[PDB]
Amino acid sequence: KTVVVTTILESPYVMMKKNHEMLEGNERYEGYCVDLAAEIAKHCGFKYKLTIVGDGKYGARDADTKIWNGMVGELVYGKADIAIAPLTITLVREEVIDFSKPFMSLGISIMIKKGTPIESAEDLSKQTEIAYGTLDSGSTKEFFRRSKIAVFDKMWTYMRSAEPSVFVRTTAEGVARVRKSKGKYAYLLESTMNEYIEQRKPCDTMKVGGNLDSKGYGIATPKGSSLGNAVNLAVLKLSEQGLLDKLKNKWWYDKGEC
Amino acid sequence: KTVVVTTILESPYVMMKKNHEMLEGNERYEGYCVDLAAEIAKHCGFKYKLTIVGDGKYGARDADTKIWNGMVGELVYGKADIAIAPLTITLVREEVIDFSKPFMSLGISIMIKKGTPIESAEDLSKQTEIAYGTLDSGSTKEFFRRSKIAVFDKMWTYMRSAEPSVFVRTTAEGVARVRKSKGKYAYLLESTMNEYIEQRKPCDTMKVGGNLDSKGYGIATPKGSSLGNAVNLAVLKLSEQGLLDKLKNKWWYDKGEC
Ligand SMILES: C[C@H]1Nc2ccc(Cl)cc2S(=O)(=O)N1
Ligand SMILES: C[C@H]1Nc2ccc(Cl)cc2S(=O)(=O)N1
Ligand SMILES: N[C@@H](CCC(=O)O)C(=O)O
Ligand SMILES: N[C@@H](CCC(=O)O)C(=O)O
Ligand SMILES: [Zn+2]
Ligand SMILES: [Zn+2]
Ligand SMILES: [Zn+2]
Repeated sequence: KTVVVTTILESPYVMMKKNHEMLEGNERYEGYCVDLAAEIAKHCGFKYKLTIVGDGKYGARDADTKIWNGMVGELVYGKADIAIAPLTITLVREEVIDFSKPFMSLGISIMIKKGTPIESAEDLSKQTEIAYGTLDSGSTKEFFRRSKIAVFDKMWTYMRSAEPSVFVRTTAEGVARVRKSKGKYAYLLESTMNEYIEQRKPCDTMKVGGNLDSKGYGIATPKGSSLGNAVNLAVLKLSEQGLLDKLKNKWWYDKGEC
Repeated sequence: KTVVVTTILESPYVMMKKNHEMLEGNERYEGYCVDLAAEIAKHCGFKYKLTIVGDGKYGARDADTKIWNGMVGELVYGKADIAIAPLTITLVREEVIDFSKPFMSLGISIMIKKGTPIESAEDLSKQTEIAYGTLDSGSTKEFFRRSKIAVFDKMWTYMRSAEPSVFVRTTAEGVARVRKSKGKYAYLLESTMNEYIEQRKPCDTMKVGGNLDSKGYGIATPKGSSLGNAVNLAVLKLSEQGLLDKLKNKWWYDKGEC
C-alpha cells in the first residue's frame, strides 16, 4: 500500500520545482521536507505519494463545531496517513494526533521591513503606528490567544480586534504584506521561515529580536498508527547521522542570495 | 502507589540543599529537575520519591555483558518508575525506554579555559598540544564513538587512544581539569552544563564555537509504562505556559555570578 503523505506549500519545505508540469508525481516537488519524506520512506520501507493539503492550512479546531482543519484534520479524519511538513508540536494537537521527536527547532519571531523602528515584541505592544499579525489556523496565532505574559496578551488584545484584519491566510501573504507596506506592517512567524526569507531577494526583510518561545516541528501520524514507532526511530537515526543538519544547510544557507 | 523517581547529582539540575542533613525525603534536594519533578507530579496527580542513581551514571550498555548501567539501567531493570534528569534523548535509549518530548535543548559543545587558542572542533582535531576528552557512560562519548563525520571520527580516534585517559567520570571532574590545566585541556560536554559553568566563579572558562549537534533532554519511563502519556502532555503544557523557560532562567542566569 502506498502511504498518503499530507504536506503544505511552504518555502523551503515544499516548493513546486521550476520544471515541474513536465515531471510526474513526487518529482514535481523539492525542498527540505521533500528530501526528508524520501529518507523517512527509505528507512521505514514504504512507498508514498506527496499530496498538498486541500485547504492549505496547518490545522486548528473550530471553536463552535470542534472540527479540525488543515493537515491536522487530514490525519484526524483519515484523509492522510502521515504529515511531513513544518508542523508545530503543540499540546492541543498532541491530544488528537501523534508527533515524532522534533526534526527541527524554531521559535516565534518578528519579521520587519528593513529600517522599521522596532527591536522587540515589547516595542510592537507599546505603539500603534505599526500594525502586526500572524497566520490563521496555525500555532503562532494560538500562542498569542493563550498567552498570559503581559506583553503577549496586550499584543493579542490588539490583533484580534484590529481593522482591517491583521491576520493572513498564508505565510507568503504575510511576507508580501511586510514588503509592500512601507514599514507599517510587521509579521509574527516562526524563526525558520523568517531566516529563510531574510536570505532571499529582494533582501528587504529582517528578523528582529530573539525568539518568543522555543519548540519544534514533528512528523505527525493518526493516533495509534502503525507507522508511528518506525517514523520516530527513523527521525532519531537521521538526526544522529547528521542528515538533518545537512538538509538544513542545503535549503537555508547554501541557498542564500543576500 | 508512590512513584520512584531516579535522578542524578548534577548542578544545577539536582543538588543537595545546604541543610539537607536536617531535612526529610524530597526536601533534601534543590534544582531545576527538583522543581520540574514537583510540577510534573502535581499535573499528573501522583506522589513521588526522588532517589539518586546508585552508580552516578546516565546510562550506557556494556559492550560485552549487554547490561545497562546508570539511570537507564534503573528504568530497564525496574528499580525506578521514571527518570527526571538531564537525560539525553538518543536512538539506542529510545529502543529500550520511552522519552517525553524534550523539556530542554542542548548540543555537544566545547569548554576551554579562557584564552585557549581553539575556536572549533576542527581546530581541536588539527592539533595535539591541547588534549581533550568527554564524560564516561554518556551520550557525548557515544556520539564520538559512533560518528562518521570526518572531524568527529578523527577526534574519537585520538581520544580513545590518548594516555593518560582524557575521559572523566563526572562533569565536575571535567571542569576542574580544564581549570587546572592552564589551557592544555579542553572539555567536550553538553551546552547546558557548559553555559551554567560559564556563569559561576571563578569565571575562567567559556563555551567556544557552535554546537556539534542538536538534541534535547526528555523525561524517561520504562517501555509501555502507564505514566508515559500523562508525563508527555504535562511537559508540553508547562512548556507552552512558559514554565520551562522560567526555570532555566532561575537556575542558570538569575543566579549568575559572572
Ligand atoms: C516541550 C517541547 N520543547 C521543545 C523545545 C525545543 C525543541 Cl527543538 C522541541 C521541543 S518539543 O518537542 O516541542 N517539546
Ligand atoms: C531528532 C532529535 N532532534 C532534536 C532537536 C532539538 C531538540 Cl531541543 C530536541 C531534539 S530530539 O528530541 O533529540 N529529537
Ligand atoms: N508551523 C505552524 C504554522 C506557521 C505559524 O503558525 O506561524 C503550525 O504548525 O501551525
Ligand atoms: N546528558 C548526557 C550526559 C552528559 C554528557 O554525556 O555529556 C546523557 O544523558 O548521557
Ligand atoms: Zn539515510
Ligand atoms: Zn466555525
Ligand atoms: Zn503547575
